[PDB]
Amino acid sequence: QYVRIKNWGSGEILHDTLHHKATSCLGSIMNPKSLTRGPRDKPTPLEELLPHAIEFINQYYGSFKEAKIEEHLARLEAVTKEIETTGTYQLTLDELIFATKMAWRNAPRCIGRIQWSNLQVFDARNCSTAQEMFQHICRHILYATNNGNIRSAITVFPQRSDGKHDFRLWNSQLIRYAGYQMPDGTIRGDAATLEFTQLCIDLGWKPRYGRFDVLPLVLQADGQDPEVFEIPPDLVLEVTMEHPKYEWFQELGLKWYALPAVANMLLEVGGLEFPACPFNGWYMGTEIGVRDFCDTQRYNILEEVGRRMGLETHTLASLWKDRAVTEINVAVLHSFQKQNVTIMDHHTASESFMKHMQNEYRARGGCPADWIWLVPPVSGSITPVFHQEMLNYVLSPFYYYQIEPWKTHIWQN
Amino acid sequence: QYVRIKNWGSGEILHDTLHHKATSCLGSIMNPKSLTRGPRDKPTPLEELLPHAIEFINQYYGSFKEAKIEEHLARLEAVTKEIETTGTYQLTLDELIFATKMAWRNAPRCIGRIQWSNLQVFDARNCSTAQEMFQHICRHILYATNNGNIRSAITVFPQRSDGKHDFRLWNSQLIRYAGYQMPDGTIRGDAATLEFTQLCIDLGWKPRYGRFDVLPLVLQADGQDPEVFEIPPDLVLEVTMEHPKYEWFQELGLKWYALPAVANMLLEVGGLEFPACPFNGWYMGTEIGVRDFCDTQRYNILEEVGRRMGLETHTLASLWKDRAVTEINVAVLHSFQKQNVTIMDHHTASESFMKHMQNEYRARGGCPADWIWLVPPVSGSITPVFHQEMLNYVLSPFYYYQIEPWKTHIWQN
Ligand code: HEM
Ligand code: HEM
Ligand SMILES: C[C@H](O)[C@H](O)[C@H]1CNc2nc(N)[nH]c(=O)c2N1
Ligand SMILES: C[C@H](O)[C@H](O)[C@H]1CNc2nc(N)[nH]c(=O)c2N1
Ligand SMILES: O=[N+]([O-])c1cccc2c(Br)n[nH]c12
Ligand SMILES: O=[N+]([O-])c1cccc2c(Br)n[nH]c12
Repeated sequence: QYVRIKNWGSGEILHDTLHHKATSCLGSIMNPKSLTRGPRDKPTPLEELLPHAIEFINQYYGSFKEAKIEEHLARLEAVTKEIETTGTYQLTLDELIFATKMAWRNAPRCIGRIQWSNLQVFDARNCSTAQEMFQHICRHILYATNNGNIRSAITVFPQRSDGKHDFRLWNSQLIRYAGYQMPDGTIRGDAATLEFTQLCIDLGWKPRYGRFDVLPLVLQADGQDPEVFEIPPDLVLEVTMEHPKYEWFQELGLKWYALPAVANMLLEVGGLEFPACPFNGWYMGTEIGVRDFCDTQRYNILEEVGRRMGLETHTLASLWKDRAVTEINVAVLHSFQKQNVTIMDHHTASESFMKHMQNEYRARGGCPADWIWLVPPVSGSITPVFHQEMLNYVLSPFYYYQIEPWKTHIWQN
Repeated sequence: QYVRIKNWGSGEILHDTLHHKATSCLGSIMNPKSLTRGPRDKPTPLEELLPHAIEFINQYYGSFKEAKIEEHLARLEAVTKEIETTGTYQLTLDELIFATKMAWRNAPRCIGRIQWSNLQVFDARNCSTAQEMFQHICRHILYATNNGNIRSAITVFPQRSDGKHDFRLWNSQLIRYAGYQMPDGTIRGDAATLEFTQLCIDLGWKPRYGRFDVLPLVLQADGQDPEVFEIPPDLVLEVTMEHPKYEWFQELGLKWYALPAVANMLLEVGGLEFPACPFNGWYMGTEIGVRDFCDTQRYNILEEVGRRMGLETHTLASLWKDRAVTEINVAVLHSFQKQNVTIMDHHTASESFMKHMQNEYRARGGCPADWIWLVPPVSGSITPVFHQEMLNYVLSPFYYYQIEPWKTHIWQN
């Protein structure tokens, strides 16, 4: 019938029926196969493609306020013919737009989903070369940034045909800092991008050997070898970190790019797969302040900010780590707000998601949600999301992870 | 072969093989059936009991440094005879001790598991009346408290025979505060214990209508009706909350009991079930400071502590909630330390668990772990546990949840 869901903070109860439409214990696995859509060397079998296509065409037309039956049946016929005569089909622009938003709506790990219907779509399915890709990605970055007034957008490249002509971005994110394995045993920049920074070098990128060196776009088009392209500095907007009280904070010489843009995910819709569809929204403070700046595998600036504050950084029970991390978060929020760059704190983000969740249950009886990702990296139980029981399931359309390109790519020269 | 586990903070990899011995997507469900062992009206079927018994007897003897084969085979024979002639069997004291520690060792939701081998066991299997139960529980509380130098202990009551003579504690925890639905629409005390506080009243308990009113032990013995017993105040040690800087903190008039003792769980071992086996360890600061004091469904003192600090408690982006919660945590840790009562901060707890996890993988190739519970309610990613991929599975011996007694109990008079 349905699965009962309870919120322990407010006591509210919800009835999840949406999970019945799911596709298919692995507790806290980061990249499980269930969330990964790998490569192919052959086209999608027709017996599989068609049911998926029809099911999507039904979902699309069944989403209008007032149904348009005539067009619905006609699209059903045309789609079938297209598959019969070409082996695959082309989505109409409206269907693609609808698909990108739904896939976002169905992202279990996204806290910003209340914004799902507000997405700019850049149709780059006609694209054919890396240079054209690069031009599209620049247009994206420029539009999305909007001089600090960040706008959510997505750029869709040509769908996978036989799997040997995949368009792919080798970058994890569009804008991302380089990480170098410095001489003195240390690490410079972003330690998370170590292996990738090297790959860029192995392809002719000039390592400016620093701290906040924006890495280059590594683009693969039509299954061909990846080409390195440096991002025009004018396009990369950054925020300089300043604390509203600790003047010594700017002495840390920290900053971060204002554009969070996922670049390596695959968009699945109606049997079709889009191995290249970079998308972005805006930042949530804790991502920068807590994960980027404080993870030990990242910038790891925690102890340092502790000392400058004069905390007993040698006694854990003093809760010094709790103290520093909050000041860093305050810095981030203050800096973005001052420099007129869109930012959202985790508390406001949570309430926003909660409101969204409630809208989703009223609108379609469910909201796929991954508690482990939806709960902020700090002040967990202080946010409403923590007390909300959730159901994690994979719907369609959906944004899947992909196997890293350098592991499967067959080189030409 | 095995499941690969990775820690994203340190990069370490672990191979989980222990999950193969497990008994048997529900994301963040609080009380799932997989963790609940319900009631019975008939004895455990022999075809089921015996394999479970033999398997436990093998585990027990197979845990010694140097095996004692002779005794092992003899116990196997005797156990079989006992089941053949009585329909069930009695654990030896050593086996029970071993079982209680293993079940703790196998508690996926416990962060304090590094202490698993340090458990005092009180054999109360000979118990037969509520008065005797009450006396045992008092001896427990007194021993465990040890005048602030908290000691981990467990008291085992008679095992379930036919399910119609179950020994059960109706209390969630041994020491717990009452919650009253005051006149003025508000709530007094602990809002979590509302329904239960009433039940105590419906059984003759005198509602002292306050804030920190220690509730009474509601004991069910031999399947008979529950009897109410007030806990001797001298036994209940408490800590008064004091901030080392904000002198106005004591004006809040807050405190908390120093003894965290789970009272409603069922111990499962070798086919046998113990519906009454209260146990305790020591507190982890955030439990009191964050959950008990700050959950909106609990004491909800967050805004109040914010005001006293002079924070913009009307602007979420100011991160005022993050500020208050940390001071409360500092208060708790400071108070317990000052009053010489055992307490542990969440940072030290995490490192402790991490060390434990590593010992467990080296010792037996696994450690059942529930990430959702193991990660502190604040400073999530700041703790090592957050970056540790985990596997959640149910082993045996194990501590299960039970269906609340008032929902299934058949009243006599
Ligand atoms: C408008 C503001 C948005 C905010 C504040 C937001 C925030 C976030 C956050 C905090 C995460 C977790 C990231 C991490 O920890 O690695 C996330 C994940 C995700 N978001 Fe959103 N998001 C927004 C817009 C979008 C858009 C426009 C899309 C897609 C059309 C999207 C798709 C996703 C997906 C697929 C993930 C998973 C990424 C992964 O698994 O690594 N988000 N987002
Ligand atoms: C020595 C110190 C110990 C510490 C610091 C510790 C701490 C904790 C914490 C923080 C939780 C989560 C509680 C909650 O959020 O409701 C927990 C759960 C648990 N602990 Fe430990 N524990 C300790 C000892 C013990 C002992 C001695 C046992 C049993 C023999 C035990 C059994 C469990 C079980 C079964 C749970 C799950 C409770 C539930 O699901 O509601 N703990 N413990
Ligand atoms: C091991 C664990 O799954 C991993 O470290 C997580 C957990 N929660 C997360 N939540 C978010 N938002 N982002 C993340 O990267 C992670 N990583
Ligand atoms: C909904 C969610 O499962 C619930 O609120 C949780 C999550 N994490 C927890 N973790 C601990 N330690 N204790 C808890 O009570 C909970 N409750
Ligand atoms: O805001 N964030 O922290 C954040 C993190 C990771 C991916 C995205 C996207 Br797409 N929008 N916002 C994001
Ligand atoms: O320390 N704690 O926060 C805590 C919470 C809940 C149950 C227990 C036990 Br048993 N020991 N410590 C506990």
